[PDB]
Amino acid sequence: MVGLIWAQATSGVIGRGGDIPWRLPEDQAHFREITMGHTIVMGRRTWDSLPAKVRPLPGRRNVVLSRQADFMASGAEVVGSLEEALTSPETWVIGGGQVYALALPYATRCEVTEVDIGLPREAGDALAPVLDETWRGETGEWRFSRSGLRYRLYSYHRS
Ligand SMILES: NC(=O)c1ccc[n+]([C@@H]2O[C@H](COP(=O)([O-])OP(=O)(O)OC[C@H]3O[C@@H](n4cnc5c(N)ncnc54)[C@H](OP(=O)(O)O)[C@@H]3O)[C@@H](O)[C@H]2O)c1
Ligand SMILES: O=C(O)c1cccc(CN2CCCCC2)c1
Ligand SMILES: [Co+2]
Ligand SMILES: [Co+2]
Repeated sequence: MVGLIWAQATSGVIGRGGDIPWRLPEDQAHFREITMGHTIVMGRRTWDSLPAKVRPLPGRRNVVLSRQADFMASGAEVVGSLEEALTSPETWVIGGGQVYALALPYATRCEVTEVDIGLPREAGDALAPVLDETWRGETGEWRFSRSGLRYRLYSYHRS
């Protein structure tokens, strides 16, 4: 089971300036519950985006993808191809835009949070992958976050 997990604005934006341009604490709790115990795979920019206090993410096998042969990630395995990163019964690809694009052909599930903010796509933004017809989705109810934002969860699958 290779899965992808991300949160996006309706427009598809997931990242900007090395950060996520919103906060949604219920989504972090959801992210932790889905990924905990498993292997997590991330691009080097996403690893750099985690504050040192939170990296590696606890209780998970952290794997970082870089083309730098000598890249060091204290607390994580570093691999040179996505295919080398995928492990064991369950791996979650946790970002960012480049690594989601690379991992989608190997993915069976996507767990997606849609954040209802009118955040327009800007040049240089990291974007979520677009899911074609092979994906089947189940739509959750809209909810309101402690942060003030409206959001809903999608669970996508394919066989
Ligand atoms: N759910 C979310 O909303 C969410 C989740 C995670 C991240 N983000 C955001 O996403 C943004 C970062 O996404 P990104 O797309 O800019 O960078 P990224 O995908 O996180 O990492 C990009 C890096 O991965 C490595 N890489 C890419 N293709 C590779 C390949 N084929 N083989 C080996 N290594 C490869 C390179 O690292 P080297 O340059 O070291 O070779 C490349 O610079 C940030 O803003 C972050 O906050 C959002
Ligand atoms: O699971 C956790 O414990 C945790 C800790 C810090 C942040 C997050 C949310 N995500 C994680 C991967 C993309 C960047 C932001 C989760
Ligand atoms: Co699990
Ligand atoms: Co299945």
